Amino acid sequence: QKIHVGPGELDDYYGFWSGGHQGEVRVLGVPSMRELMRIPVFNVDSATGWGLTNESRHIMGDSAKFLNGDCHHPHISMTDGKYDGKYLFINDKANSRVARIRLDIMKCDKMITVPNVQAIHGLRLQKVPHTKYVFANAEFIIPHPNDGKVFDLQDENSYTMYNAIDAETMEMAFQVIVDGNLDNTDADYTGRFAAATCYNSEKAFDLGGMMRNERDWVVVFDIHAVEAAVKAGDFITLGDSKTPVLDGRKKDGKDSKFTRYVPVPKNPHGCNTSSDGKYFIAAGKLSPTCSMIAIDKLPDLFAGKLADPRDVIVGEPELGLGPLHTTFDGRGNAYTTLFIDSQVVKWNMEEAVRAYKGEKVNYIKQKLDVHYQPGHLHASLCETNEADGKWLVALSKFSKDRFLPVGPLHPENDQLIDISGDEMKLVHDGPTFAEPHDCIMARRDQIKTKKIWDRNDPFFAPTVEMAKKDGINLDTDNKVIRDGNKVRVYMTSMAPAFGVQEFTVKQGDEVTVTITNIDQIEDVSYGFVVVNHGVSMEISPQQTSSITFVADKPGLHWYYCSWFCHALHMEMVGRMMVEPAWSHPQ
Amino acid sequence: VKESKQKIHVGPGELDDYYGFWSGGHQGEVRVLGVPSMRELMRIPVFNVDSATGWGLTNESRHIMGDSAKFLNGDCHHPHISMTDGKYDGKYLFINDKANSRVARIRLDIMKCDKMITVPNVQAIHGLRLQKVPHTKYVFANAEFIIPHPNDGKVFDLQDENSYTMYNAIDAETMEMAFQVIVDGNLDNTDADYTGRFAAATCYNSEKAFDLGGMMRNERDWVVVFDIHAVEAAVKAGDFITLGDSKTPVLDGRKKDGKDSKFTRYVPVPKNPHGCNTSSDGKYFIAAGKLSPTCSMIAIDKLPDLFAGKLADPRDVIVGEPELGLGPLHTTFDGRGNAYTTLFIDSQVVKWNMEEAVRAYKGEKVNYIKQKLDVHYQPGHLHASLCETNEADGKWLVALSKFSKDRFLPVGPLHPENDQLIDISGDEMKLVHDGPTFAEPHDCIMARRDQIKTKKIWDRNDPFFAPTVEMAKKDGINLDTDNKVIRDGNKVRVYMTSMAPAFGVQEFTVKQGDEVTVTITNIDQIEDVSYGFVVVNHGVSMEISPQQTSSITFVADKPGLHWYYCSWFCHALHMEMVGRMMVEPA
Ligand code: CUZ
Ligand code: CUZ
Ligand code: CUA
Ligand code: CUA
Ligand SMILES: [Ca+2]
Ligand SMILES: [Ca+2]
Ligand SMILES: [Cl-]
Ligand SMILES: [Cl-]
Ligand SMILES: [Cl-]
Ligand SMILES: [K+]
Ligand SMILES: [K+]
Ligand code: NA
Ligand code: NA
Repeated sequence: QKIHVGPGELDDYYGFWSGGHQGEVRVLGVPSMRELMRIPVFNVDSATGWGLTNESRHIMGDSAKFLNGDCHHPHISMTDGKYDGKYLFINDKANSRVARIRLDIMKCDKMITVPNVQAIHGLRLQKVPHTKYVFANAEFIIPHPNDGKVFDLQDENSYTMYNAIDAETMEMAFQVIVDGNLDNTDADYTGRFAAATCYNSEKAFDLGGMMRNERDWVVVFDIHAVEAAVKAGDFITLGDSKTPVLDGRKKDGKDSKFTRYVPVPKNPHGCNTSSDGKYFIAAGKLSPTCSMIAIDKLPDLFAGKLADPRDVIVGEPELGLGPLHTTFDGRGNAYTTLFIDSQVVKWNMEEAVRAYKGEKVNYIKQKLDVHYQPGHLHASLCETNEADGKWLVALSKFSKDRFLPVGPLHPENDQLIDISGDEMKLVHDGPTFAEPHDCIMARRDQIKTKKIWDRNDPFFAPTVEMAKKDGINLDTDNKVIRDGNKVRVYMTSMAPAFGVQEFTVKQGDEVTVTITNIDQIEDVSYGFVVVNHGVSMEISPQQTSSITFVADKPGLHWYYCSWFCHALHMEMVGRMMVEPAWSHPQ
Repeated sequence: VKESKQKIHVGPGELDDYYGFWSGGHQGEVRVLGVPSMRELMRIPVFNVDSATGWGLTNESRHIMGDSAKFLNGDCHHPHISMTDGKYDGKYLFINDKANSRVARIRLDIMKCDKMITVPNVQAIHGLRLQKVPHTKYVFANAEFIIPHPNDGKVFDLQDENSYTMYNAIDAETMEMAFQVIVDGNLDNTDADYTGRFAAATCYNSEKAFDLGGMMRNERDWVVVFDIHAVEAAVKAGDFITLGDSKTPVLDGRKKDGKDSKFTRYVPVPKNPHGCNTSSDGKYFIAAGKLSPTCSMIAIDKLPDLFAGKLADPRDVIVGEPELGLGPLHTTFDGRGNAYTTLFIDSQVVKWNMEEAVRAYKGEKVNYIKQKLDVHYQPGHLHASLCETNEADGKWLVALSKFSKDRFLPVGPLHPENDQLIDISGDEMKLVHDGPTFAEPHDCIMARRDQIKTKKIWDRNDPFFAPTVEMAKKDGINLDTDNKVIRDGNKVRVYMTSMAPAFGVQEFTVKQGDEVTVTITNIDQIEDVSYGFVVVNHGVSMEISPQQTSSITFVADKPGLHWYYCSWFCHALHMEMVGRMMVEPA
């Protein structure tokens, strides 16, 4: 298996890295591990103008006021248990959002603030029959309502909820109140069941209390029961949100019909569905084990045919210190990160199941040292029934001496490991910024991207509607529209000239500049920057972009094209002239 | 015969040989790479807002940024490392912001931006380079765009006698303005000699036009040479004016009715010249011809005669004008007597011998061109290791090309730049690595591993957060031990230590509308154990590395219980390293 990609060779897989608390998504080439693109999501990107342009702020909605995010879990939409390459979704733990990236244009095209929750952490996608729902965990217990009258996590109205977002429309589908809290989550290969780990069964706020119980649980959701109750109208709503809310809590030891709670030690973390669909596998973290939930025993569990919820556990292998996450090679082996032991341990799932029944068998196959303290890990296509067992990425949290010193703040170390053979082989150390937690890989042939924007793309359709209200045809017009103290400039662009090279406004006017790149040549992107006004954005071929700013400074103010586009790039400029307020009324 | 056969692979547990400091381009940051692996080791926020570390949100960063903290964007091009005696001394990195007219300084011991200045009375800081000898006393910065003085909206004519741009000198150590020199025309790139007396800058708009054709009209623009000693003499003697409300000494470097200033000479050079590069032997300022398929070589040792009036014609300091190819933009040096120039149109790097080009200029029939190497595609800057020092070592060359086209996996309409590593250690340039990068780094700079010395943990007296230490002192707080909430009207100042896995203050209560400052001191002494702080749904995020104090201010505008958490995976109990802010209503 080739590990080095030379000049003119292409990578075999795409990798989509979370940006961690930096807030973007990063597109890597695998196995070269080089970053091919950055996709801004919750960060403000000076380069493309994401967070500054009207198109991006419209997508972000009211949350456009935040300049930060904290993202952990990117996942690719699926059809029948295989990636279909349409969308990537990812969480924001810092401001409680889910974002959708359209994989044809590699941009964030939708974003939602999950109502009535704090901190979206775990996120995974329904597999079968396709990604109808995005499942998302709200991690922190809060009062409901959270109006500052009650603060006690022990109140009967303090809780967190499990969230289902409609993948296609990116609106809330439903929420399920749970006991405890929620950490990570995954879904089965039938569409009936999802599952989530919980570490705060104690509903405590301090360290000791959160560690009190020897077992917390994996909570299992019967999605068929939730849907049926939603169609029957058997639900409530919270606050101002119309989102159907179902109660998945136990009431006096009686299970709800939407959930079952399977006791699992201890403050368990990762929750990973095996690629053969047999198991939800929960990483024990404080317990040196993983717990294997047999998915084909879940119907019986939900029909009362099992005396004890532990009866769906068919394995609990002892692996090592600090198990956090598990992935799959498609050959019947599972790979689990041991954070404290700083290793990846490869183990055979059916043999672990044998050992649970007593048939003493050594299910552990290999322990590979990693550098150092691994969190998530990801084997190529591991979330699909096409898991190909070629590559494994272990994403470690301390790099220490593995890279040149760069000051007190160190990079992370995401290590590429060959798993095509029987022995795991460490091949490459990839330093990364801001702590990617998880990543997802896809074959090169599973992703199909556009090289030119479509002119009706919804990303900027609101801007086209604006232009229409002004009588503008964006493909041809270079016009300055005046409207009271608003000025709407529309121009085309074709290197090395802006279609409008100067315009005049009044001091204090609110200026919107809308630019359509009418070039057809791939890779010929233009930019637009207004000097000393904090204005910057990208316009790629056939895209329309716009940005609004206040002309608060009189005098002559240059704008220029930021994207090197032509030998005469330095000369693709224009001038905004701002007439002073003392020469205009008031 | 010596062949180019340097190793390019840096396997797990091996370390790179050189640091690379990349401009972040339109994205606004500085990036630290390892060479020859070309992996990004660290991101240093400068003009961007970084969600991960909180640069742009924290009080320490907004203090350094000053009033320009209101801007969320920057546009970088030219990173340069301070020198002593014509060799890198590893103290500081400087870089420009073309979008909002700033210069920033990065301290290479902590790899943080520690000072920032908005250059007064100019628009668009583009070209930037450092004094070399006797050390980097001055940062030289080009303001690209001609503007009226005053720019108060009375006069817009760029042909007005008070419309001009200025060459800028910043005190490298204080990061205060040293002086400004008014020039004719505009300014593109700049470099400095090896004595400290001279600096030079290309100018592409000798015609002071606003339109593309207008600024290409002159057969020749020029490189303007500055007699820095003479400027210093005038400043020391008080022979200067000031502009507007800036106390910066302003000297007039324009021609006056054909009469030369004492501070400048204009050397005619074809045509819209771009790069301005000092050869590592100190003999030449080399201007890349852009529209002219040439470079022009100015003999620095003829400049004293030029300013003394001994030379008949300013063209007499031109000692070579080799013809290289279409679209010369920039030049670098191997320390062996060869120059290497990017050919933007021909899409090549051309290697040529400077002394042979000088002899050809006299009429000798000698081919100074050694090799043309195809690059992919349209190169702008290029950089050979240690090229800006008298230690130029002739080992590595990076060419930073603006169109990557098919050299990487497609990632949608926006493509990465292609920064290509080229082995120049031998007689033949050899292309060895294609490096995709985001947002158009324009230029980069390499330093030997042993030229950079970094801190492993913060010093408690570090100037970076000295203002915060001063605030704490006013509140009577010992930041190394104290965990306290100070109430001051509707202001609340929380001070806490932190030690994984617990915040030193795990809950506090405020009134709705209070302005909350949270100051956190990481008292861990273990390298790499960084902590974070995020307030859920409040747009609040920051890094606290070992022995650092960081602080951030936000208004508690939402009643209820609001969780905060450590964003930096730091401990097996990371998930449980949390606290609660309780906000009382009404
Ligand atoms: Cu957010 S947690 Cu193991 Cu996923 Cu990193
Ligand atoms: Cu700003 S220009 Cu050839 Cu330096 Cu990139
Ligand atoms: Cu348009 Cu560069
Ligand atoms: Cu503190 Cu993770
Ligand atoms: Ca627990
Ligand atoms: Ca010109
Ligand atoms: Cl997981
Ligand atoms: Cl240059
Ligand atoms: Cl040579
Ligand atoms: K880390
Ligand atoms: K580009
Ligand atoms: Na939305
Ligand atoms: Na300053």
